[PDB]
Amino acid sequence: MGCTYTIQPGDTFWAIAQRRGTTVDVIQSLNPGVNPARLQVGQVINVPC
Repeated sequence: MGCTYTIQPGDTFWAIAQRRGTTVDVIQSLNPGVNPARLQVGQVINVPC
């Protein structure tokens, strides 16, 4: 099912968006139940492929 990514130390939706070639609003839409200010290292999120 699409692609997944594990939150690493220092990650933010902005930084993840930039690596994946997208925007924060798309990362949020793929992870609608995730608070971007409450990430934990080791959490698994959905990302574009």
